[PDB]
Amino acid sequence: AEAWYNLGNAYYKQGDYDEAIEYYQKALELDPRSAEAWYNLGNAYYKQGDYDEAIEYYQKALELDPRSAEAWYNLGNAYYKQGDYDEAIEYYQKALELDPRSAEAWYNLGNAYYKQGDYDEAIEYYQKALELDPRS
Ligand SMILES: [Gd]
Ligand SMILES: [Gd]
Ligand SMILES: [Gd]
Repeated sequence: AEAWYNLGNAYYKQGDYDEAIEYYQKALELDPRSAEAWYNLGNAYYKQGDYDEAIEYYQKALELDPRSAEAWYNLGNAYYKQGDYDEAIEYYQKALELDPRSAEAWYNLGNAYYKQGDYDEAIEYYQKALELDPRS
């Protein structure tokens, strides 16, 4: 499994997402235990724009390891990209409960409320983002 996985990683690193998907899937057929491997498969589908696949593989990563702030955040991003703002808010909130440090993540939670037309919360979360990073 480990060898196929590293081949997928090398393809991913040069931007070849369809090859990374082929080799990650071969790795996961031989050993499905690693949360991080499912997460990297989700990321490959996300980069290709196949967001429903990204969601399925992020959810599989989180089933195996629910303490990944990064996995919740990327799950939120995949829902955001489908126009599923209610789900994006839920998963962004779960990510920020595990790790409140990223200005960028608060900002995106603000963006999801803005897209729902809930401007109060958009302002609450934009203000949290700008306290952490006023540069944009
Ligand atoms: Gd390719
Ligand atoms: Gd596609
Ligand atoms: Gd799909």
